[PDB]
Amino acid sequence: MTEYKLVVVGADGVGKSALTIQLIQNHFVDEYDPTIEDSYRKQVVIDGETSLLDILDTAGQEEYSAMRDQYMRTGEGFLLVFAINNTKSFEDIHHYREQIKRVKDSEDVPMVLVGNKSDLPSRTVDTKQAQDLARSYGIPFIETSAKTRQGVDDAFYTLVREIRKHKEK
Ligand SMILES: CN1CCC[C@H]1COc1nc(N2C[C@H]3CC[C@@H](C2)N3)c2cnc(-c3cc(O)cc4ccccc34)c(F)c2n1
Ligand SMILES: CN1CCC[C@H]1COc1nc(N2C[C@H]3CC[C@@H](C2)N3)c2cnc(-c3cc(O)cc4ccccc34)c(F)c2n1
Ligand SMILES: Nc1nc2c(ncn2[C@@H]2O[C@H](COP(=O)(O)OP(=O)(O)O)[C@@H](O)[C@H]2O)c(=O)[nH]1
Ligand SMILES: [Mg+2]
Repeated sequence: MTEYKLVVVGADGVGKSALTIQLIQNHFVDEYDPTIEDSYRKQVVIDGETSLLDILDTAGQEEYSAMRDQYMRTGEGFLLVFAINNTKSFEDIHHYREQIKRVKDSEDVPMVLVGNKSDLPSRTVDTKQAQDLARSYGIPFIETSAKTRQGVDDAFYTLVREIRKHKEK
């Protein structure tokens, strides 16, 4: 009966929707509407536990209404997504992590840093940069390609494992 509320955050264009749709539908959607914030639930078995993952794929205007703080605060774990070919997207990770900490009122929120578009040759964020950042935050780092599905399950399932560890602290 276990359910996990997950939220996928990060800059426009990093592949949040492509990652979400790989998990939900098992294919690469090349051009999912860039403006649309939507959610999807999927039943999975992770380490033998049947789970319902209820995933919010964020999008749309930058706004900070009380309603948005309220529903964002119900997230139990967050994927911090950047793209390895886009330094600006990596530089935005700090902001998303701070907004999560702000609404959850905690220094300890389950998160995973996700470096997407790992299939692309035009790398401008080194793996070491991402590892150093994740280490500084105390969280895992997972390299993904929504295009090929590399790492997708690992990113979501690692986030579930982080939530489990948080629950038992
Ligand atoms: C100049 N900007 C500040 C530096 C980085 C840059 C963009 O920042 C930014 N952009 C957004 N959008 C615009 C683009 C990018 C992604 C989506 C949505 N399309 C955000 C939307 N909601 C939230 C948020 C609102 C909230 O009430 C509570 C939150 C809790 C956790 C995480 C996010 C929350 C944000 F922080 C956004 N930040
Ligand atoms: C501009 N928006 C599009 C039209 C509506 C407007 C607001 O959007 C919006 N409002 C809500 N309200 C619930 C509470 C708090 C404020 C109001 C409205 N009463 C959401 C609730 N849950 C989720 C969600 C669903 C889900 O399946 C998985 C989630 C995982 C983590 C966090 C939230 C999740 C959402 F996305 C909500 N979004
Ligand atoms: N090569 C490559 N392209 C990707 C990958 N993920 C997303 N894209 C492309 O990057 C663009 C933005 O993806 P989208 O899922 O809309 O990003 P979002 O704005 O974060 O939801 C689209 O053109 C996608 O096809 C990936 O892992 N590899
Ligand atoms: Mg999207």
